[PDB]
Amino acid sequence: EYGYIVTDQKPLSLAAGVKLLEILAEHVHMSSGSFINIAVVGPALTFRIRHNEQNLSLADVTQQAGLVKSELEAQTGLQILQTGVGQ
Amino acid sequence: EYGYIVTDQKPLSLAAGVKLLEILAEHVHMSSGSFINIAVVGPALTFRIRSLADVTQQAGLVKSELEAQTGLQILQTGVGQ
Ligand SMILES: [Ca+2]
Repeated sequence: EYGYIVTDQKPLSLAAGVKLLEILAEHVHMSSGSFINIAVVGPALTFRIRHNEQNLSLADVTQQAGLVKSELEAQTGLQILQTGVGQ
Repeated sequence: EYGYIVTDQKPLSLAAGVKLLEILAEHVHMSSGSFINIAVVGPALTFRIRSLADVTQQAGLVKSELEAQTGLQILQTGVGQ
């Protein structure tokens, strides 16, 4: 399974993708280094989550991504169209 | 915002989409009639609730039961805007 954030930017740049991860990491009080298996695919950012001191799960962080979508958008200029978990 | 489940079905039948919701409702302990704004579009089921995060998390928790009971594969579960 992987977490994902779909944007309105196709192709999404890898640098922009990891800016989203930085903002998300700040919000959930995790190091952004705990986002692993990262790739951008089309308009989407995909990732997994490493064992972390917060015991944050993939489900936790993607839910939070949806919750703080406005902040992600405000700081990057992207629109966040979908957040979720895939296989 | 809306919830969605992307399946491997091309396209997903309305009957199968609602069967997913029926099973999901039982797991979250609400009436399936509380799922509203329902549509199937391509391989995806979309819906709202009369939280979305709660139900999509639940859909991950019981993904194997959803797949086994409906005969399809769940490729993505999430919330859209
Ligand atoms: Ca902190």
